[PDB]
Amino acid sequence: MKVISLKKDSFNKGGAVITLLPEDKEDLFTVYQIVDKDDELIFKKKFDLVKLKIKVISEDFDMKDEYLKYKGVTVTDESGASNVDIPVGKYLSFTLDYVYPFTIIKQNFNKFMQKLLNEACNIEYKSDTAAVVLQEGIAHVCLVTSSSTILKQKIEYDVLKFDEKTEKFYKAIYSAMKKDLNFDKLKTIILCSPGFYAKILMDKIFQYAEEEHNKKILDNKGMFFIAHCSTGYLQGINEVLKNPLYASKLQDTKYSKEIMVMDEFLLHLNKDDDKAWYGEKEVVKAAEYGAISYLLLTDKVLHSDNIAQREEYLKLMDSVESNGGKALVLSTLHSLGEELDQLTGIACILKYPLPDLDED
Repeated sequence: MKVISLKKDSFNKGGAVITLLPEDKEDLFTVYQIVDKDDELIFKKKFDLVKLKIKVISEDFDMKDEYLKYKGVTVTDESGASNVDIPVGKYLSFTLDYVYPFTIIKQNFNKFMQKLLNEACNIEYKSDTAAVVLQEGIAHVCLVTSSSTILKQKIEYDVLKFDEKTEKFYKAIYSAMKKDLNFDKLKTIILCSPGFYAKILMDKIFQYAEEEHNKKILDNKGMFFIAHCSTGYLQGINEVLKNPLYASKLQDTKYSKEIMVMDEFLLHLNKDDDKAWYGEKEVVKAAEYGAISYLLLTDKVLHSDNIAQREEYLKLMDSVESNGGKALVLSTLHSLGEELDQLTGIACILKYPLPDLDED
């Protein structure tokens, strides 16, 4: 994502004018979480490219197809900056492309949407993925984009045997990781190699973490994924990424924390624990007692038509976290989010049982 400019208001806290350029399919999903019914879009269409402007009435979104089309009606522009000689009220659609920026004009831009919009501009963390590709005597610490990979540091210098040389290797590779990698932003870390190196590196990183009591790693073994590839050079990473035997596992690391929380949530729910609830009413109540350890929301529910509800939900996240809980957003592009959606899109795990939250 590229943001060209972004102007907010004085008198209207939700007001913004955003000019941006989506660059890949993930950007299409970001955009989708921002544009609301009744926002206006100014865009270029070739049907010579002219500037047109519509008020959004509905949309057509399909992740599979890299497809996002906004449908609305032309509005008047006495500016002459767009919709020149085109009549007010005309039906018009805008299918996003990766070539020309367009402009969103919104009244209800919120702090959550801005985060999303920003995270989508961060070019090396957009996909939350690092990798270390190893061979003997050479390891590359990397960040992975959806098109490239970024060499972030190079390290160089029977295989299962202890050596003074190889010990300084791994210890180096591991320090070049906590130095070059924001473990607080990453959800996947591929360790891959020919032979045993990736696995040895994995074991080492974990020795070292236990030693330093480094808890940002230890508390997150879920993000690590060891894989095989032919060589210790950058091409290896792409082998892993393109390899179908690693597809499900690649996803399971990225949603590792979500898999846990959902497991834990279903655990309580399937056990009449009173420590798990779903429904706006139940969760709103729960929050009132400061009892929520996990707040669960779908991304769908946070950019709904219901601005009151979506702001309630947004505060609810501030509330729960300020009270010592965690809040997470479940991708509705995947089964966990789909699942939560079936339970109204909002749910919670409580710190301690609370009965009759559904009773009035």
